[PDB]
Amino acid sequence: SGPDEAKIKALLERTGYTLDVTTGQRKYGGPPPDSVYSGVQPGIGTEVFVGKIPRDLYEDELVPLFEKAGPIWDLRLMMDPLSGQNRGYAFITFCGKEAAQEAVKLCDSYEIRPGKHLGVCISVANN
Repeated sequence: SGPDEAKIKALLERTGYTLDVTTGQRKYGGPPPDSVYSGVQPGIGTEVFVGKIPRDLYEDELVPLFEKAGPIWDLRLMMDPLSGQNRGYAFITFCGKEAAQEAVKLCDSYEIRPGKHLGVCISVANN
């Protein structure tokens, strides 16, 4: 297990996004390169929750899929600091509401690995 360093490296060389690893989290972009998006942090309705991510799957797989909805502002893959695998979920901020809704339409139930379907929804606050 663990992310494939070569695959991650080629991803960042292709897209130019930053990738910052902290305890419990991998943050892709946030902000993206301003060539992708200049502007204030995207607001309400622009973030999706992505669940049921296979625990050994990392950004080299997630980013090309969700880029099909639109340009990514940030991707935060939550990590288990004890196992060094991801926690099974991530938050993805897009640059607009329309792209976030497109991520739900395209990627909710997407079979990213055999037998493993993602759950995707607009991330909203509780009450």
